[PDB]
Amino acid sequence: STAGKVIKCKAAVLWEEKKPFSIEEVEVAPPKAHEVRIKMVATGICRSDDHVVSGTLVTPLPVIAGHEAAGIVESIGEGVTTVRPGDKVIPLFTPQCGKCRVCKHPEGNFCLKNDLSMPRGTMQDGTSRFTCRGKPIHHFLGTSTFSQYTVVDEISVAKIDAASPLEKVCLIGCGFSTGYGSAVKVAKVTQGSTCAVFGLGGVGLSVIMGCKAAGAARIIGVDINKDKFAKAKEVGATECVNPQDYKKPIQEVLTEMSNGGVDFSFEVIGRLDTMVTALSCCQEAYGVSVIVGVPPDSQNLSMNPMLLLSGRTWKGAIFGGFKSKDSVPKLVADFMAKKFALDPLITHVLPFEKINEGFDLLRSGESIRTILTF
Amino acid sequence: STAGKVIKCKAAVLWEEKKPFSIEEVEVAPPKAHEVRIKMVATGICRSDDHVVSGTLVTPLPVIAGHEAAGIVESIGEGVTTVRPGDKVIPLFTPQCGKCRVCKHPEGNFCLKNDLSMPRGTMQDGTSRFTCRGKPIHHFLGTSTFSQYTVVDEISVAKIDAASPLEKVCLIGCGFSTGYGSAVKVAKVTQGSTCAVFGLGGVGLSVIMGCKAAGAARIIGVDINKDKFAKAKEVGATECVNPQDYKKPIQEVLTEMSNGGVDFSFEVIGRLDTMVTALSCCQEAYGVSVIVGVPPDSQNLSMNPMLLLSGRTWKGAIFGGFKSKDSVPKLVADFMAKKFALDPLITHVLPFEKINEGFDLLRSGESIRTILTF
Ligand SMILES: NC(=O)c1ccc[n+]([C@@H]2O[C@H](COP(=O)([O-])OP(=O)(O)OC[C@H]3O[C@@H](n4cnc5c(N)ncnc54)[C@H](O)[C@@H]3O)[C@@H](O)[C@H]2O)c1
Ligand SMILES: NC(=O)c1ccc[n+]([C@@H]2O[C@H](COP(=O)([O-])OP(=O)(O)OC[C@H]3O[C@@H](n4cnc5c(N)ncnc54)[C@H](O)[C@@H]3O)[C@@H](O)[C@H]2O)c1
Ligand SMILES: O=CNC1CCCCC1
Ligand SMILES: O=CNC1CCCCC1
Ligand SMILES: [Zn+2]
Ligand SMILES: [Zn+2]
Ligand SMILES: [Zn+2]
Ligand SMILES: [Zn+2]
Repeated sequence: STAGKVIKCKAAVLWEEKKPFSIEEVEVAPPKAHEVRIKMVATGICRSDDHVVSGTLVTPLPVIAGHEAAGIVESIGEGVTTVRPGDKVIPLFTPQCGKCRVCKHPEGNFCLKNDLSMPRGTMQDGTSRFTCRGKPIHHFLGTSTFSQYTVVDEISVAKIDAASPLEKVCLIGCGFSTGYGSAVKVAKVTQGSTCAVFGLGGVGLSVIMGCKAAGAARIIGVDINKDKFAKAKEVGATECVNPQDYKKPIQEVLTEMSNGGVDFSFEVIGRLDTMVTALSCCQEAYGVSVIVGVPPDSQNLSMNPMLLLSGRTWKGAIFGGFKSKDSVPKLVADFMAKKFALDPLITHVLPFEKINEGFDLLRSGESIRTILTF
Repeated sequence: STAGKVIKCKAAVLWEEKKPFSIEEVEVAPPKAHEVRIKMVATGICRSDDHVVSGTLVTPLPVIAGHEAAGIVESIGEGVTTVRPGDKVIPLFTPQCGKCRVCKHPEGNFCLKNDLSMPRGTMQDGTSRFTCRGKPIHHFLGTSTFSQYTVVDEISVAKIDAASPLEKVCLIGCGFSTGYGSAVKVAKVTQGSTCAVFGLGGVGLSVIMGCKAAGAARIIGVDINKDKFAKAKEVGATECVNPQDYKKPIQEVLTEMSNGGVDFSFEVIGRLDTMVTALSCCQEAYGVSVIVGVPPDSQNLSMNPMLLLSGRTWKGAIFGGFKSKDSVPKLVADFMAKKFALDPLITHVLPFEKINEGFDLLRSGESIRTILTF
C-alpha cells in the first residue's frame, strides 16, 4: 500500500542542541537500492541519544535521533536479500558490511562503513531520506529510530525471530548488548573474579548481567545515585558503593575492598575522571579495565602511563564488541530461550509522542530504560 | 675463602644525578638468611640505568645501579635452597616470591615484593649490604650489578645452566627478555600480522625478534636515528621509517603504510608523545599497542579515549610479562638451543672500569648494548 511511495508520518526532530524534541510531520522517501524502510514498533531512550541533545555527542543537526529499536519492514529497495516486508528487524547503529578489513577480522566489530568516527548523518550514499518543513533532516548513525518510519542501509539492519516481543528486544539494539558484550566479550570476565562497574544505568546493569553470567564472584556497583543500588543488587551486584559517602578517592576504597585491585573494572558513565579512576582501581599487574561510556566530544583525559607499565590492560568497544548483523539475531534467540532478562532494565513505558517526558525521566535519575511505543 | 666475611671490591657508585659513575672501593656484607652473594661476571648497560643518572627513573641515591647481568654465586645465607656457591646465576630485577596474589596469577609477573613501585633501594629486609666511604649505599631493584660483588634476595635470583656464556646471557636479565616477551607474551603477536616498533635500541630489536619469531608478516622499525635501521633490518625489520623524513605525523604515515593501521604497535623509547602515537597507529577496531618504554617520573600523558572506544587495546608490561624465576632459566636453555640470537644486540665489549665510556656510547647513539666484563 505504501511501498514505492513517500510516507508522511510523525518523527521527533531535534532542531537545535539543548532543546526538547519537536514531534512533527516528516516525509520519509521510499527505500533506494539496498535500503530497507522500517515501521517502528518500539524504541528505547539511551543516554547516547541525550548526548546528541546535550552536545556531548556531535552529529550534524537538525537530526532524527534514536538508535535502540525494533520494527517491522514496510518495504525493501532493489537488491535487498537479507530481509523481507513483514520481517521483525532491529536497526544496527554499528553496521556489518561483511567485506571490510574489520568485518573480516575475528575480533573486530567497528565496521569501516560506520557513521560514528566522522559523522555525516546520512545514508550510505551521502543523502537523506528525511524531509521536514521542506528541509532535509540528517540521519543518526544510519538508524534514526525516533520516527514512525525510517530508512536504513541493508548493512544496518538485522532480521530477528518472528515471535520476539519488539517492546523488549529493542534493548538488544544498544543497551543490553553493549553492556553484556563488554563484560563477556571484551573484558572476558572470568569465573571467581571481582568486578567493578562504574555507572548503574541501563548499560551498567547489563554489564552487571554479563559479569554474573561469566561467574564473577564479586560485582561492585559504583554510582553517585544511591537509588540505583537496589536494581543493581537485583541483577547481580554483590555490593554497591557511593563515592560521595567516602572521604578518600573511590579507587582507594575499591583497591582496599578488593584487597589490592579488582580483576575487571568498567566505565559506563562517560566521564574522563571515572575512566582514569576505573583503570586505577583494577589490579596493577593483571587488571583489565574497559571504557564503555562516551565522554564529551574532543576532550582529552590525563593519565600516568605507569598505570599501564605495571601490566594493566586498558580497552574500549562499541556495542559490546559484537559483530552486529551476526549477533543481534542470536541475542534475540537467546533472549527467547531465557538465557538473559530484559525486564529489569525497563522501568517505564510511554507512547512515542511523550518522548520529552521519557528524556525528563532519564535526566532526572528516575528511570533506567523508558521504552517508547508507536 | 671469602664466605662469611665482608668483601672489599670495586663498584660504580652513583652519588648524584647527572654525574659520571664513580669507580670506588666498597664493602659488601656477607649474605644474611635467604640472601645470595654473587661475584659479577658481566653486565649490560640498559637505558633504564641511564634513566637513574638522568633523573628519568627515580630511586634513592647514592646508589649502585645495574640490573642486566650474570655472575657466579660466591656464597649463600642461611636457608637458601635454590642456588649454590659456584652456580651461574642471573639477578632478577623483578622478583618472583611465588606466594603473592600476582605470583599466583596465571598472567601476572609484577611480584608484590618488587622495589619498582615505591623504591626503597634496599634488600627485602629494609637494609643495605653496601658501604662506601663509611656511608650506606642504596641497592637498585634488588640487583645492583655495577659492582664486582653484589648481594640479592633469594627471590631475586635464578640459577641458570652451568655452561652458558655469561657475557651473552646477561642480556636475558633485562633487554632481550623484555623485548621478546613484549611481542610474544604480552602483545601475543599473530602469524601474518603487521607490527610497528618504535625505538630500535636493544629492547626494540628484541621486540623485533619476537615479532619475527611469532610469524609477523611485516615489521616496520621506527626511529629518528637512521643508523639503527641496518641492524633492525638484520634482525627482522621488513621496512624502517624515520619520522624526521616525513611532513605528516608518523601515525598517519604508518596507518597509510598498513592500509588502515597495524595489528600490533610497541613503544620502546620512553616518551609520552610516542606512547600516544604508537596507540593511534594501531588499527582502531582491533589493534593492540604495548608500552615498553619508561617515561619521565610522575608525568601524565594526554589522550582521547575514543582511541580506545573504537576497539583498541592498550597495555604495558615489565620484563616482557615473564614470571622471572621460572622464565630466565628456560630462556637461557632456549638460547643454548639456538632458539634466539643475542649477538646482534651486542655491539661493544668493555672492561667494567670503562663504565662511563659505555654510557657515553649509549648516549651518543653509537651502541645498542655495551657488555661490561669484570
Ligand atoms: N560504547 C558503546 O557502544 C555504548 C553503547 C551505549 C551507551 N554508551 C555510553 O554508556 C554510558 C552509559 O549509558 P546509559 O544509557 O546506561 O546511561 P545512564 O545515564 O542510564 O547511566 C549512567 C549512570 O552513571 C551514574 N553516574 C553519573 N555520574 C557519575 C559519577 N560521577 N560517578 C559515578 N556514577 C555516576 C548515573 O547516576 C547513572 O546511573 C553513556 O555515557 C552512553 O553514551 C556506550
Ligand atoms: N618495561 C620494561 O620492563 C623495560 C625493560 C628494559 C627497558 N625498558 C625501557 O625501554 C626503553 C628502550 O630501552 P633501550 O635500552 O632499548 O634504549 P635505547 O635508548 O637504546 O633505545 C631507544 C631508541 O629510541 C630511539 N628514539 C629516541 N627518541 C625517539 C623519537 N622521538 N622517536 C622515535 N625513536 C626515538 C633512539 O634513537 C634509540 O635507538 C627505555 O626507555 C628503557 O627504560 C623497559
Ligand atoms: O548509543 C549507541 N552508541 C554510542 C556508541 C559510542 C558513541 C556514541 C554512540
Ligand atoms: O630496566 C629494567 N627495568 C625497568 C622496568 C620499568 C621501570 C624501570 C626499570
Ligand atoms: Zn565492514
Ligand atoms: Zn545506545
Ligand atoms: Zn633494563
Ligand atoms: Zn610474588
